[PDB]
Amino acid sequence: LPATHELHIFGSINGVDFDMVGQGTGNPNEGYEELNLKSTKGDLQFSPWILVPHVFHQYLPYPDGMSPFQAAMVDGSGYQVHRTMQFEDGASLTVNYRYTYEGSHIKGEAQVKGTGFPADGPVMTNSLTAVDSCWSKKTYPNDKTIISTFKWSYTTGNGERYRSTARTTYTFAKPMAANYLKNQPVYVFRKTELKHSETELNFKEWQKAFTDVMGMDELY
Amino acid sequence: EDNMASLPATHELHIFGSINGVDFDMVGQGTGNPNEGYEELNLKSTKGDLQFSPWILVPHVFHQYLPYPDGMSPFQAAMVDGSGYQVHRTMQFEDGASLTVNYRYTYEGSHIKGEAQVKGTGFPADGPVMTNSLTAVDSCWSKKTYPNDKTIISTFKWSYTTGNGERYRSTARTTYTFAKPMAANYLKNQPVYVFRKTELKHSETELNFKEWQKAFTDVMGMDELYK
Repeated sequence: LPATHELHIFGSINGVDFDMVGQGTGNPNEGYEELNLKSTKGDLQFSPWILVPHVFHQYLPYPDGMSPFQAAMVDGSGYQVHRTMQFEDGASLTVNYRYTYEGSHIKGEAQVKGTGFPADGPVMTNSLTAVDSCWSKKTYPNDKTIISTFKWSYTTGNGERYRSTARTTYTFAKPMAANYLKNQPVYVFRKTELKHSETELNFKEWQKAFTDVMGMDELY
Repeated sequence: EDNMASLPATHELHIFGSINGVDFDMVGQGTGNPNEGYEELNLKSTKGDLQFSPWILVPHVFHQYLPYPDGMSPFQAAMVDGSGYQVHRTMQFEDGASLTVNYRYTYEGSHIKGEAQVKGTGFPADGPVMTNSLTAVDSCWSKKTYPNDKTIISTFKWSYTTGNGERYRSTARTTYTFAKPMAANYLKNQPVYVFRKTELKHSETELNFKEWQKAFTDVMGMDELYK
């Protein structure tokens, strides 16, 4: 179970290179995590909001014990993550995650590639103001894979929603225990907070999983 | 087990009052699914164009539609018994504005008639409420406690989005007064967390409202997550 983490998040938005590193803590019994990120290449020339929710499900417990994300970390086996975001304006963003566990400390490597953002849109003009809390639906297509789907929205400087759909594929090196497979789908609620400058992000995230729940399809 | 399939599934609302002395009055018919926590409502002004943000009437525009994980909510139990409950909600805004809503219900058979008396005061004259420049609301959790056998107190943090993409924040407290004491399975099982999503399509004289709600019991780390 983890207490501390660090993130190296890097890549390009519309070919604009960015690199950010920082340290964080959390409570893996309550699904809380905190992160400070600093630009290693000066002022971000795009909305810092575009890095949310991408800026550690090792912090997410399940109702009656560890999440499969936690079980895989404790075992040492671990998991890789591929997220694809498809935006209402035709823009696309991909994030690849690689983790190492230097003790009870998680080291995150997040490779991001974003293309097709309109030059005068709110992402490239840094005019996004907020994000909404979000439900995700987690299914186990096989005993090695978790696919998470959610609908994501940013608020723009004009008070409109800037919408995207997301699919996250979790690939475990080692199968998930049998007693995870009997409980699907799994619905997770997440709230995030971001305080930011041009070079620094202060991120918080609260998350909670719900298992044998009826009438959650339209609601999520 | 409770006869959930038989619960009333039609309602009407008469919502009226004033916002900074701007009088309004709307009447409309709705339907829903009390087994799945879904309700729909159409409202039409009886006094022409609303001269403030229709968003200010959300979430105020029927917890008779809300089931509990193992049966009737107390709201539905009180309706089925016939004793019923009354509602008082206070919204306190970041700019010092305040809004109160008093609800009274009567059950004309399977049909719920709600009367919602609204008084909003203290809104800045050139703010987004009085100038009709609010654009949206967020989905919201509420926490319900039972301070005594005839009372439910619900608290939540509410936010509107403004024309500038900022949050216009309020804190809310809703007190439910039951004419008859609530059953044992309610009082021993607290607090209750309710997640709600709303949809609003509106003109200056007509609102089309939708709400989805789901109650959760015996949940652990909800203290900060629900806010």
